[PDB]
Amino acid sequence: TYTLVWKVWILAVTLYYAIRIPLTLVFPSLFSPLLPLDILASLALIADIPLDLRLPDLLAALPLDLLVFALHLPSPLSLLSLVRLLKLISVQASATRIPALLRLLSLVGFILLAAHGIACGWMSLQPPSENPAGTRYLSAFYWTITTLTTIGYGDITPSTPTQTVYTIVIELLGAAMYGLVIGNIASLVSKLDAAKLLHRERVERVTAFLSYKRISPELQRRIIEYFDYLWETRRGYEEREVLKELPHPLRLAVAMEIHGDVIEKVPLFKGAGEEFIRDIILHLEPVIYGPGEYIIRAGEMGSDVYFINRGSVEVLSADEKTRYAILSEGQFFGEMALILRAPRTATVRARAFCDLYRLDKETFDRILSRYPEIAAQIQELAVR
Amino acid sequence: TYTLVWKVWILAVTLYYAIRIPLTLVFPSLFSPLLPLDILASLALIADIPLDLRLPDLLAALPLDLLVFALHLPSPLSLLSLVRLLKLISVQASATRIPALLRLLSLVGFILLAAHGIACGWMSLQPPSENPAGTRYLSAFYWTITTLTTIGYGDITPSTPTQTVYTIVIELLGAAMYGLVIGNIASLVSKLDAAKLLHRERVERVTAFLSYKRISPELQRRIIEYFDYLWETRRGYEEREVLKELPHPLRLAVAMEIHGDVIEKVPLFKGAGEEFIRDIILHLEPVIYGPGEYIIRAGEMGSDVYFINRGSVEVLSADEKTRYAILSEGQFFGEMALILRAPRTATVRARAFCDLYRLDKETFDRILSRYPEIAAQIQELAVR
Amino acid sequence: TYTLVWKVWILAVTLYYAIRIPLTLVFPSLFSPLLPLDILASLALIADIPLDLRLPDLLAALPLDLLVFALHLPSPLSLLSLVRLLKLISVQASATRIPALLRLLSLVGFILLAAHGIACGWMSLQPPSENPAGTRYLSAFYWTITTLTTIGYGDITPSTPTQTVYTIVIELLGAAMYGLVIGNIASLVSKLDAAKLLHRERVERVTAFLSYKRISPELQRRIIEYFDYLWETRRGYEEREVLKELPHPLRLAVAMEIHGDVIEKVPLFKGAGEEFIRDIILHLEPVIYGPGEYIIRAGEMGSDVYFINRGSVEVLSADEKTRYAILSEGQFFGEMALILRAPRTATVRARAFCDLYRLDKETFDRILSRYPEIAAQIQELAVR
Amino acid sequence: TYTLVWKVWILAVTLYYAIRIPLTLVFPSLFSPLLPLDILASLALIADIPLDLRLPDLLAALPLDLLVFALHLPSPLSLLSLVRLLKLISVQASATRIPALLRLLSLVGFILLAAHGIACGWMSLQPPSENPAGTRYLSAFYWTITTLTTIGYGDITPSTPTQTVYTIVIELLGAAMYGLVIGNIASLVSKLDAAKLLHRERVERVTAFLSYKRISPELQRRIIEYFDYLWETRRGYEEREVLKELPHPLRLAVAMEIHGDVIEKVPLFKGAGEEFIRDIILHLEPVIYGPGEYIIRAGEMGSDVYFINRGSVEVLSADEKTRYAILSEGQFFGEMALILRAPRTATVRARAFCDLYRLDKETFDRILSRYPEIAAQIQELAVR
Ligand SMILES: Nc1ncnc2c1ncn2[C@@H]1O[C@@H]2COP(=O)(O)O[C@H]2[C@H]1O
Ligand SMILES: Nc1ncnc2c1ncn2[C@@H]1O[C@@H]2COP(=O)(O)O[C@H]2[C@H]1O
Ligand SMILES: Nc1ncnc2c1ncn2[C@@H]1O[C@@H]2COP(=O)(O)O[C@H]2[C@H]1O
Ligand SMILES: Nc1ncnc2c1ncn2[C@@H]1O[C@@H]2COP(=O)(O)O[C@H]2[C@H]1O
Repeated sequence: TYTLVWKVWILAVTLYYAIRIPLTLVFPSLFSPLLPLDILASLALIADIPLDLRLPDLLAALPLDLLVFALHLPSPLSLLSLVRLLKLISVQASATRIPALLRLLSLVGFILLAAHGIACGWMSLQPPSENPAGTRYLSAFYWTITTLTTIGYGDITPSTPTQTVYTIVIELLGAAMYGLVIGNIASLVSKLDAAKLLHRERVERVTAFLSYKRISPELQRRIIEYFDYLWETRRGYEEREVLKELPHPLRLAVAMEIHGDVIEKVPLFKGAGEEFIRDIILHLEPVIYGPGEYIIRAGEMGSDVYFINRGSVEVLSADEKTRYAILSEGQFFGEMALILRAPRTATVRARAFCDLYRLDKETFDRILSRYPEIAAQIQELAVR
Repeated sequence: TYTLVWKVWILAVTLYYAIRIPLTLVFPSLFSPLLPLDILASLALIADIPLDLRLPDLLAALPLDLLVFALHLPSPLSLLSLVRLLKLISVQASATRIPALLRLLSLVGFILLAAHGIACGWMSLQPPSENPAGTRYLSAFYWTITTLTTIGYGDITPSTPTQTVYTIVIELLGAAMYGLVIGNIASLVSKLDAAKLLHRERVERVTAFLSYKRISPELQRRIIEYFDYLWETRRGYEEREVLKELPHPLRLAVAMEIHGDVIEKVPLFKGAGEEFIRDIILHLEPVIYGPGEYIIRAGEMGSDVYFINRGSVEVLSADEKTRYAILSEGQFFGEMALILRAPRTATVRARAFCDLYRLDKETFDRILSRYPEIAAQIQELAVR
Repeated sequence: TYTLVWKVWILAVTLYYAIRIPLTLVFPSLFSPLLPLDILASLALIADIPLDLRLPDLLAALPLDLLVFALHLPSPLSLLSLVRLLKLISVQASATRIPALLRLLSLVGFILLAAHGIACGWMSLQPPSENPAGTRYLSAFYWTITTLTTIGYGDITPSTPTQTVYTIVIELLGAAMYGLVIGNIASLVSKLDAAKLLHRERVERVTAFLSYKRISPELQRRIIEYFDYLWETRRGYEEREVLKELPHPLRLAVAMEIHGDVIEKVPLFKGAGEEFIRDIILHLEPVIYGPGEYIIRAGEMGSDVYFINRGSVEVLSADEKTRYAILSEGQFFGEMALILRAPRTATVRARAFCDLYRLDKETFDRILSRYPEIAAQIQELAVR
Repeated sequence: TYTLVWKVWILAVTLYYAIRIPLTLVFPSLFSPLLPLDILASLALIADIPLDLRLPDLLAALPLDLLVFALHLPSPLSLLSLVRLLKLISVQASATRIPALLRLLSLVGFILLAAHGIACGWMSLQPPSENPAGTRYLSAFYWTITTLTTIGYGDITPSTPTQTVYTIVIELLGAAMYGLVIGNIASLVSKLDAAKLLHRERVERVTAFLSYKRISPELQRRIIEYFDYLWETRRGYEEREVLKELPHPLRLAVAMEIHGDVIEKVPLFKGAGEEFIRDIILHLEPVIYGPGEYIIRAGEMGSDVYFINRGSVEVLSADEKTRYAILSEGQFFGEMALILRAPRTATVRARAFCDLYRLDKETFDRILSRYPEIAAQIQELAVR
């Protein structure tokens, strides 16, 4: 769009004023050559009220400048020129509508602008000396960053009672600002990148107690390695415990957008209409299995239907001998447990860290009854 | 009322003593013209015990003043005059019975009062010099705020062993107070305005993981925009997960007070007695639907009765053609699913971010059986 | 007992050594008159190993003293005399087996002892001057508390390269200790008195959102006043949500100890055996009702039996007229709903913030069937 | 393995460069005798790219050294020699793949290396003086640790405008680093050893409220002593509330590995196949009972089967007289409640803090029906 360029340009204009207006307060030698750059900035700043898509904007937009330094408006009553900086609140509020920027750019940039302003103010109540403005500005900012950040050298100290009063309030405000921002950043880096901080402690607690006990090396592996698979394939995250709070039509939408891998590639899941993909993809619950891991033994009960998405798993006999075959992508098994109401003849292991989807049984038999075509689709692969 | 004026006036009196009594300790030149303002303050402070609707009040109310400085009661035994400031505990406790004031006014104001008192105390053990009291007070407060806030210039340093002992304990206590208050405020601004801090992180976690995955732009919208609707219409808040802990008669009262919009404007909900509004307004569960969002397809099961409060939704045929009509405020639909025990003929979308109330079915059929009049009221709109 | 006196006396002995041994290192003028007080302390410290009801105790108990300063054991090899202070670990561990003391006395006392020790150490590598030991000790502790607490005056600075090396490590260690303890206390006062901090925020969140909405003044009261009743009678606390984690025999024991008020004062609950008081006092669930609050209307269903412990409640007719009677302490009602299987004729309000116990119905009818005597006890008051 | 030695040697090489390269920048007198030790380090650093099991490694591996100081490559363009230290990111990332090291060695070691580097840099923009390099290095590091750790002596101050500019940015960066690391460590020690910190507060809350009430001394004991048994035998930990998040095959594996004590030592649990130990060891729920604690009275209902692992419990009559016998390790009781469908004749107490396993009943009767052999194994001990 084009309006973001307008926001960044008005931001630049407000920074221009925040750097220049205190300098013009201290140095009346300015504002004489800058009048074109001042009138353009003033017209830009006054041409912003009606763009809604208001007190600070109205207070800053009144043309108090071009008069403060022209009519020369003596110093005790010229301190009302600072009301032009109240656009800081508006721009900080709008900076959210554009932890990297909430408490980072709104804090260190504010600290720098405030430091510049207060160094210029501390420059103002000094006796008129004979030194270059640049080196005096560096010295003033040096003293300012010394007392604002709580260092305390003391090579520059107040001498007049009015400067001693000013240094009381600047000491208080600066050590408040320093402590505030530093404590905020310290409490925020303990929240920054909250995925590695929360998840790694999730691993720490479990690991800690299982290593308080003693566990075999071939079970020490696959524990830290299941956390590694959940750290690399899933990046420290289970899914369902975080997706309850998202609404029911929103679990429908997010789940049909995300679980696009399992559906419309196996002949069961392609061409299966639409009331499935809303009804069952929320019930589509994934699990992860490691290498050489058993699920069923010979003839157990409650053997739900196993939908393999990717990965190859061998099927063998009840014993280790007489290799049957390989089952791989694009197919499924596990179905003649409930449709045939019969005990089972199957043995399963896994080659590697395989992903397999495990859905419940009562909803399965509830929904297959409402659909002759796809229960028949199950049925030919059941019978042949 | 009038008693709050009495609390603020006694607060002013205690501040008056906290500022003045150390000054009279250091400067015996006072207390001579202030005797009217001292007797009125003393009578006001002693006329507060019986107003219950007690150790600090009794200890402060004893007339030790008007004698400490009259009989002149030499300095080592005059330090018991400080027992009059123990009303600080009482006023700080009562300040709750009147995070903007719990750890803000009880901390910075306490810091300022303590700073004044300890600067006056540090003034006390100085050699008698020849300087104005005002500039010496500013210098003493300057050194105090220098060492209390941990800056460390060093232009003013102790010289006598007794002053070196006093500066040990004031250094310890001041750096304790500084660290305490600054760490408290730093940990409190991470709790201050806890709605934007908690909710924005609620958005952050979800957004973070859904953007760790990749989601379509027309589904990137309505996610952040559902959070925007929950941030502007609801201000970052779901309702039921926070209202369990409120008691059952209190969910009755709060819910009948709050959900006054849905009831007594549709002819179902007006004139419907009272045992409804207690029985069902807790079961009145709201949901939000975005533009162009489906709910039902053609003839599904379990189509509960839809109560639309505000907003207009179109009804069309099973296909996109042959526009039926507009359904809008003041009415309802969704009813012939359970009363007629029949499949459905309806298609629904939404124009915008519409609010719709979704209540359960088993309680509905439980309560409609106990009420002939209002099930009949449902029935004419069902039949005609 | 007597052994706690022994622990406090050995604690005093360890403090005696921690204060005195560095002084004897710096000042060899000591240890000459203190030999009785040294031999008694040594015999007390060596007579502590066998009292189990061990490395630091054994390392401290070896008689290296009485030889370090007698044979004079030149200074570079005399630094092993500090191994006697390792009883600090043992006493800090035992201080739990005796937030007011876990991170308070183990931190500020440790800071003070460490400060004393390191000030004496900084005294050790100084050129031999001619000043009183007291004022030099105050000056050394002054510099120490200046650099340990990060103040930085600079009136005392290192001059020799070895003192510059020592001040590097003491600066590092002292600013580590200062930051550690101050951040710990700042994070602990945000946990200190965790009942007012957790509960008041519990009130804050609810109050905040109900005042984000608008609620009537006669419902603004009884909300904050129900929190006041839960803050004064219960002190910010519900009961059952915290007593699940306590085990089942332990809910039996704690509940029969605590709920001694409701039982054995009404004729139902006295003389009722024992298998009740274990079976039902966990199911004894309390609720609180405010003034003038309705529960039932005329003839509703599911009117469980109401056990009033204390407080008087009026019973009136279905309308406001024809006052029936007062029901008060020592009795109960609510019973002919389930035993007679009949609709109800009752109206109830409450005079004030009354406490009433509400138990479930299925367990009630399960247990009354196993007990003829007490269901009969219910029965006469039901029938007469 | 051998590759960890390679990582520690390359770590030593990177530390060698981080200490030496700034010194060679400041002191061109080096690099002349070190050429063998420089060529070996360079060949080691360039022989690390292909060992995957990449921008910093490639940028550091380019042979910019051996030319920077040979061709003498004048000072303003020689600052690109610092790009060799970017292996810090790689080694800090790999330090996790090898709270004692996450935010401890990555922070204090980084602080020390940064301090050395910035002290050498501050040495660089000094006028050429005539002092030994060692004492000047100590003085520079002294000033650096003074301003980096926010102490502020002031014996060494900048004089040139360029040094004043450098001290502005080093003051800012150093007080940022100091505050960051110290606040991080302060917030981490409140998380460090999170077992004693979390559990002791678990004890604190309960103890606090039960001591807000008043509880008998023989019930004050066994409360703190049940927490002591859970603190010494279990180390502040219940089991099931933390093992839900571990997956179902993983509760199978972890539970069969951990609960190896109860199984295969009583004749019930040995030789019982395998589908038990997966089916019931997750349902194997442990409880702890203290001395002299009742469970059943005479003839109650729902007396599940009691599996005693270790400890001896007496059985007596319904009254205190006529001692029956001792029941001890290797056996079980509690079985004729459900198999015989009969009321009970038993009384039980406990000698000490005994561990007993309590499993549910519906799964027990569900699984015993599928197993004739082991229900018969139950049956002979039931009948004889
Ligand atoms: N001849 C065969 N060789 C290998 N696998 C088979 C064979 N016949 C059937 N199967 C699969 O083995 C599975 C075991 O029973 P299921 O119900 O899981 O579904 C079964 C089929 O998918
Ligand atoms: N002729 C019509 N045109 C538009 N809407 C209708 C018409 N007749 C009924 N409806 C509504 O359409 C809804 C679809 O079925 P419901 O049970 O939800 O309730 C129905 C009625 O409220
Ligand atoms: N004559 C009466 N006057 C006042 N209260 C009564 C009278 N008779 C019965 N009650 C009580 O009124 C209660 C209303 O029905 P309950 O089942 O709650 O138990 C009833 C009795 O305890
Ligand atoms: N003669 C006996 N002396 C002691 N204990 C017995 C005797 N006979 C049975 N028991 C045990 O007492 C227990 C009480 O009933 P249970 O069903 O718990 O299982 C019973 C047996 O294990």
